[PDB]
Amino acid sequence: VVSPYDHKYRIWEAFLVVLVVYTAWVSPFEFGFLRKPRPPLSITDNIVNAFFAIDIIMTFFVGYLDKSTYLIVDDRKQIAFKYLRSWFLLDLVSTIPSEAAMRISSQSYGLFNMLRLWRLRRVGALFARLEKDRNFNYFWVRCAKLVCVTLFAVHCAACFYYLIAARNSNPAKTWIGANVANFLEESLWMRYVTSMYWSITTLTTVGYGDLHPVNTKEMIFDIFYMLFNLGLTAYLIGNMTNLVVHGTSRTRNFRDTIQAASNFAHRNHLPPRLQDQMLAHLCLKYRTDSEGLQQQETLDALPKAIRSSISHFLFYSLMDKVYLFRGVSNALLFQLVSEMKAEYFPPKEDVILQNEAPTDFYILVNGTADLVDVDTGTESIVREVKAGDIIGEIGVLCYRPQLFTVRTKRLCQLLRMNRTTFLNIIQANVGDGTIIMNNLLQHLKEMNDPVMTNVLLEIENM
Amino acid sequence: VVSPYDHKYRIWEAFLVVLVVYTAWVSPFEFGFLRKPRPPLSITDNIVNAFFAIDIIMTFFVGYLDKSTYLIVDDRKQIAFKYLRSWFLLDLVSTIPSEAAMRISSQSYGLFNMLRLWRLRRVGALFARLEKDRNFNYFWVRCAKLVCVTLFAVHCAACFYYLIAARNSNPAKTWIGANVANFLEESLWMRYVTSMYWSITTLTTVGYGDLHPVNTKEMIFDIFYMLFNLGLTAYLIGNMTNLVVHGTSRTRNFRDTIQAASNFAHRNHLPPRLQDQMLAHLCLKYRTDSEGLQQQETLDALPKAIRSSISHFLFYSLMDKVYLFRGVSNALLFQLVSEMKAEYFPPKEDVILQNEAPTDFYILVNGTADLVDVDTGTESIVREVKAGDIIGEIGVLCYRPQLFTVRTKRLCQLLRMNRTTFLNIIQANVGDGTIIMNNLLQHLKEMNDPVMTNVLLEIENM
Amino acid sequence: VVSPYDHKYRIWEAFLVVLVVYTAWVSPFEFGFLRKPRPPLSITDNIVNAFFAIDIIMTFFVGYLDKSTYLIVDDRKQIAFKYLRSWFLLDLVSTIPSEAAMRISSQSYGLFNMLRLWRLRRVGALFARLEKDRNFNYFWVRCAKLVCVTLFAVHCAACFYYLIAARNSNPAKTWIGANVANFLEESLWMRYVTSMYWSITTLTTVGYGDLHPVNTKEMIFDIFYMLFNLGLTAYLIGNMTNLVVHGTSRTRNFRDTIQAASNFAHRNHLPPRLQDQMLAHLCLKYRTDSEGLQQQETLDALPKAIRSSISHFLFYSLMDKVYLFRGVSNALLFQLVSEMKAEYFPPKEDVILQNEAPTDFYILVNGTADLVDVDTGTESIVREVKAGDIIGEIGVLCYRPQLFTVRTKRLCQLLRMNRTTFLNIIQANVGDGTIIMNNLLQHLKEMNDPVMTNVLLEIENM
Amino acid sequence: VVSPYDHKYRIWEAFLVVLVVYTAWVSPFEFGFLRKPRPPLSITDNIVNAFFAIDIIMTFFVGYLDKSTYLIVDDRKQIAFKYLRSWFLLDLVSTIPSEAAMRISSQSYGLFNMLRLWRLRRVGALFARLEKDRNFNYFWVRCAKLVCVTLFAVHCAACFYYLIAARNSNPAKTWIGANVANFLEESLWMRYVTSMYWSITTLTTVGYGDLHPVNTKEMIFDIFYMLFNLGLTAYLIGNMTNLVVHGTSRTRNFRDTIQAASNFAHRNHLPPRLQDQMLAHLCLKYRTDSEGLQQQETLDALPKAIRSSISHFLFYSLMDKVYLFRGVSNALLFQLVSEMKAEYFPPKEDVILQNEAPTDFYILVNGTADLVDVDTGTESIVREVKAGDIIGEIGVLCYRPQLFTVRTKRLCQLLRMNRTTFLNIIQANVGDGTIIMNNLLQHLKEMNDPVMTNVLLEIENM
Repeated sequence: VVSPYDHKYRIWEAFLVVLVVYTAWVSPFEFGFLRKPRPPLSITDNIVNAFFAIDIIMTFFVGYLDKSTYLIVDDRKQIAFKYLRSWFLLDLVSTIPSEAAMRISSQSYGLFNMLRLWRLRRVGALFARLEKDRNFNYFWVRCAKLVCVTLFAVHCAACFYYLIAARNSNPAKTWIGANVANFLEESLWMRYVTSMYWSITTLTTVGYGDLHPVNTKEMIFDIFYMLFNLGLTAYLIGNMTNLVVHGTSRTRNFRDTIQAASNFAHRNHLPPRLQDQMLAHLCLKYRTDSEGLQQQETLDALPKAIRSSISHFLFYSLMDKVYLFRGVSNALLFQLVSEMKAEYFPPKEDVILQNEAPTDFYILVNGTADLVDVDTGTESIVREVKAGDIIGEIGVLCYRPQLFTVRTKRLCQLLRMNRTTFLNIIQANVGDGTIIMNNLLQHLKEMNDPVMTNVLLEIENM
Repeated sequence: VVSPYDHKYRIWEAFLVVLVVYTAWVSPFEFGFLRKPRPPLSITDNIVNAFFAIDIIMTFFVGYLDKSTYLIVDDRKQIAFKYLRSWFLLDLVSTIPSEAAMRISSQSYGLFNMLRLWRLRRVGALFARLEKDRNFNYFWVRCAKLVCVTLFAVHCAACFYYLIAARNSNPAKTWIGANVANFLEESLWMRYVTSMYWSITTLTTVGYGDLHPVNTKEMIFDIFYMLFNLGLTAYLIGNMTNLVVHGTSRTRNFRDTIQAASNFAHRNHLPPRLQDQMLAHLCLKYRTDSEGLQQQETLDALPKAIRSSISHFLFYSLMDKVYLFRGVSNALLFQLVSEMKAEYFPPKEDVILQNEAPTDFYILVNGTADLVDVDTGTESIVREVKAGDIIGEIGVLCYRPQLFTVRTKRLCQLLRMNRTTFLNIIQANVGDGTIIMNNLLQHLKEMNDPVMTNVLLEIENM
Repeated sequence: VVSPYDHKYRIWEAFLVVLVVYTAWVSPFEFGFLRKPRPPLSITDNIVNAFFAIDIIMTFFVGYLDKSTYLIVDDRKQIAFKYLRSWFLLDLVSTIPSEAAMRISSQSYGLFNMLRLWRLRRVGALFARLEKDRNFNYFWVRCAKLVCVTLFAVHCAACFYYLIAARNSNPAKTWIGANVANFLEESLWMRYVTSMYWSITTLTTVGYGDLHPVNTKEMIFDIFYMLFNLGLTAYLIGNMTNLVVHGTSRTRNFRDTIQAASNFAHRNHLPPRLQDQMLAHLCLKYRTDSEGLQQQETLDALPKAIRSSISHFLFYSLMDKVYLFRGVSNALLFQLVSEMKAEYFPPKEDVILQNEAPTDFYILVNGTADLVDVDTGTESIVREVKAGDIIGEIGVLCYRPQLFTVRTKRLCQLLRMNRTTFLNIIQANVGDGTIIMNNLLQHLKEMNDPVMTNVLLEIENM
Repeated sequence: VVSPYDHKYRIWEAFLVVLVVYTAWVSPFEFGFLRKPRPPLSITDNIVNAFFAIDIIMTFFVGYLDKSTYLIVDDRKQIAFKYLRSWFLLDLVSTIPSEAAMRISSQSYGLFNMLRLWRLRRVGALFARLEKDRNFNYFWVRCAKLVCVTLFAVHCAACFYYLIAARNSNPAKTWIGANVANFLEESLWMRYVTSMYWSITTLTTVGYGDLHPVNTKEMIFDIFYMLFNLGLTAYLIGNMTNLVVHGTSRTRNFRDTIQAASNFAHRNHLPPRLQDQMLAHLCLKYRTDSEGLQQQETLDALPKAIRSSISHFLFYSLMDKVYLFRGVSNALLFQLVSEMKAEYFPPKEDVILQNEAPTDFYILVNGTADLVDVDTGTESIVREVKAGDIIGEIGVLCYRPQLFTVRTKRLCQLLRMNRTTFLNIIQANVGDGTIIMNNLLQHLKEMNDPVMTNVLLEIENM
């Protein structure tokens, strides 16, 4: 019994697609270039016939994945009936050797050799898989699919066109017979290289003009091949345009955003400190790829029982190490952890201005900042904060404008919390506002500062 | 009076467009290769003209979808006024046979045969109709339109360039007279194949170099035809590029989403159960085409009197089979059914965590989940729920944090109901939360558990 | 002062761009094909120089629309300062006749004739203006710009390459002397046609291979011209791709929406009346181009002082001619008019379901609809409403759920008013709720209906 | 220690990329066209190798910007470990002169010279830098990168194909020996020009047909080179298409908006004053490039501690120069300044209608507007307001419909302020509402709208 997702089974898959690439080269070559068996190739041909014999002896069962349950179905019957519904005679007769066919019909040599190209469904499913896969980048996958179909079309056309040249009385006034007088006397590698040269030169529309059609059957095949090439080249340029437009869109929108904001700052004559705070923020929003750019861009599309657990993994020790949440509850901790906004901040940037409306408070993870107070125009720092300290809580828990300006003097990470979101959580778990006010004003009674807020809040209650 | 949207009438339209394809090949061929009528085509010309005369009779009773009413005007007068004011004269004069034209003037055979190309308006209307259809895929419709206009332009150019070769004294020092010494003695099929070969080799810009202009009239025509081909080839690449970019947008955005989120999970070093819950949800959000991905993309655009009846069709027996809604009303059932959000979930995923904020409850359709409680790290299941049961209703009807973690274990389907949305509904039908509390607390006393929720319930009531 | 936006002045501009097209042909032809003045062109050159001297006089009194005021500046000095600082010297030296140039030196004929290509700034400004216009579609504007730059590049390269063939001792063993040895005896039109034929054949990359370079200077020019052609062809395909991708996007997204919703309805097995109600609404949302589709899509971006007066112009007679607003106010009329949502509806579609939540009510503009009441599965129509009547108000002015079901039976236009939006307006102009209730309960006892609310709300009032 | 962001060091970078452009031309030319050392290039080779040896010495002490801190590491050890672990061996071996190679082996001259192309990492990093830079436009950066890779690939193929021509017995029956009889007896410049002509003619797919392959090794190289040119040509067209679609998107969406609004206004038969108010506003919403269009397009994405200071810089003198804010507070001024939405208005446009809902009020920055009042259909101005004065405050501070209609008459700039946003600020700073009412009614009593405003307004108050 063999199930998928098996590392003994994917070896078998990759070995089969290598044999498919073998057949993709060989079957047109036998169709267009060979009448006789020529055992220097035909021995290897019968050998890979034996490989496909042991292949079809092995292939009778493997489990699959059904939809609407997404479970693995392996039950030792229906596992071979389903596989023998569709193509069993095809790859069955695909293994009959050429000696058998010449014993049957000694004119359908290459005609029966051509039949083996059902095997290319493996390559099709492989490319569908790799597009569905997330390990290999989309660029090289689409590029490889294009080069495979291009080389296959070139090879098939060179084989068919040499077939048209050979299967003709009067070898002169054929397309190879027009300039090369005696090509049946020259080698097989030479004739294949000349036919592939013709096919490449025709497909890419270079067309030097040696090796051109002379009679009518060559003209008809060349008309349909050039219509095919026109469609194929349009398909290639379309895929390459898609592939470039996807690949350079993020940098494009980033540059347009930067250009618009810097153009705004110049026509309004902003101070340059404000100007490069703007550009520092808008630059750091970009190159935090999969830290803070993809964070709010992908965590939004999660069903909120997942990103609550993501927030519980990344930030839960930090909410046990802040003074305002000492012994409040355990339900309140998970709920406050579940609704933070982890944000980055480049160095030398104010994150709370003085006399703001009270709306947010922040909790550091890393980096440092300074509390900056102004008196009559001179900026004086007050107190540097450390990674793990809450800032902005004075006035948000109250209803007062903010007291100090907070400038991140290094690269930092803060956790924003909106005020009405903070209150709507602590309107629930009633009686826990008491412990929040208690471990606030027992922290405000500390620090030995000239407490004007402490005397104002006690009258503010009653 | 024949109506449109009719199965007897569409067959007549399709037979007409088959005759239009006939005329599109034959008329440039007559203009380029023929002087006589040559009755082996004149008979078929008069047959096709007879069918077009039958259709120009038949069109006097066929209704039309008029705008501003979107009804069908079918009244045997003003249904001919619209026809005679639009294009009656041109498909009148397209129907006239050519023996009358040679009876008038023995010069205007080809110039009158070229006038039958007014019939291509049917092809244009057909392609517009097929692009407006939802049955035939847009890809091959655009591909068919491009190949038809390409083949028609190649055919017209081949016939015109052969005409420039023909109506010229000294057949030598023409383009076919340059290499083929005696082309007037060789057959008509040979000359048509050679002109198609020239026109293809020029349009695809292969240009082998034989069959080139040698005098000035051929150079002028070839200049204008190469300019037309430049515009046409750019048009084909533009259409194929559009057709590729629209075809591979969904897979592209899905892959970018998966890449960004898996890139997020690696830098933050999440536990792998969390990591493949994330990837399982983001994968299942894709391949629910026309069940869940198209659901909240198309239902939101509907004017809410439609999606309410869609929700009434799919999920109305289910809300009669839950304990919490027994005999409340019939108005409340329709209102709650109207505002459920059906969502899919891959197996092995938490959908409600323990100690969450009480915001949602869910109703199964299919699949099962498990209530999971943690005490000291060890997590045991409590009560597996069945398809058709409600989870999360405790604490939403109350105001308490959630009690158990709900982990799915099959491909489930849940119906989310928001809390404030739920309370805004039961304020209407006021006095019918009495039955809700009644069949809650009577249900809470059915199973054996701590019924301390009834203790906090009654002190909260009175 | 001659103003812009002037019909006496635009005709002068159009005549000037006709003269610029003349110069763009003639100046490279004189540079490459001529040495003498040759009066059949010299007369016309001096005429065109006279017209450009007339315009370089006329440009001293013509107003300009400056920025930061968007007002026409007309001052007769500083209207010449702006002109002299911009391009007065270059179109001065473009205007000088060439007989003075041969008076200076008998070598600088063509090199001075090429300097007249400064006049193409008029063409550039013209194409910028026509892109900023809304009367000429963007498609053919971009197409005309592309064919102009392409024809001009072809023409200049043909002239330069004939010049390289001409200015050469041993005229044989040049590119034109390779096949036509006596090319200096054959006509000027013939040599211009063969040069244009070469130049088209190189630019399209057809490249027949006759008329190819034979010495080193021709090879160097041909390398640079083919690099230019590579860039130019990529530019042309890029413009045509932009022009196709924009032009086929609305139909594309409409088709994708139809495909997704019809796919959704199939796998959920909805009843077909529901299914074609969905398709009728989704179709009618599309083909109301600039009636209802562009209405919500463009009125949203307006600053709400404009669309209020748009709503006031379209629908103000209707709110006077409805019974519920008889003698209410005039401020409340303007405010309710300003916040309606005019919406179209296809025939055979329910717009309000029975037992809905009371959220909206509607007012007909045109079209007809029917009330539908059901009790035991039988749909009985109650009362057809006429174009200009309000439906849905019984329950929104009250708080009860809806009482009937309204199916549109023609192409209708309704005006939606949301309930919470309706109540926020009637708080202002207080006391007008009394007259709304008054002409509501006065309206219940109008037809002497078997009422079941007329006493049920007067007990709520009294 | 040397730092980046330094003008002594960037000049060294530019001089190195000049020497890289030198080596990119010279190394394939030596590989293809030279066997000898030939001191007229060998001297310059040793000079350029000396400069790269100076740079590989100099690079041990130059600071780098590490991630996760965005600071400059400068420590004189581990700043060399990073350099030794990245690419030290490759630009070591690129520096070695070729006389050492001919001391080793007198056949490995060009085979060693081709290894000097490791220096192109300088060019690649330069293009990455210039795309990330915001001073040079993205258009010509991508265009220059494309022409550099195109000319380099052409140059390499020309050198390799001449190498296949040269290293061959029987110089006749090569590709250059086919038409040129004795190419070894002709100049070096001639052979380089002919090889470059072949390589351009093959890459652009013109392909005249002279200079075509005649033996098998040339056919194999030409097959791989035409496949490469197919890939590169699709890549160039894709890049130019990306570049054009991004370059003309703003004008495209603007034109589509203008088209939809003008088409809406025509099918609904609006009065033309309303119609060109619509088009005036929608035009002005475009050509405020980085004044009003990019203003709310970029300030929205800012973390609101930045744009609060932007609003504080641009608009803070104005809030001290308005009568309603005389001595109110100092925190309230910063909060009100922080939440103003500045807009532009084209001339002759109503910005507030009479009998609107009281929702907004506006403060002029620059420009003049008028007040328009209707009596029975005749409208005239009442009072012109000048830049710096507030309009619409009467009735927003109250709860009354508006009193006048405010029409602009120049390019104006107003500051919108929402009513509920205004009240949610003045609920904070309590007691400052008293001074707002006080300096309103002292302004209302002074400004003689004669009696009925001050009297009826005080009836609401007391």
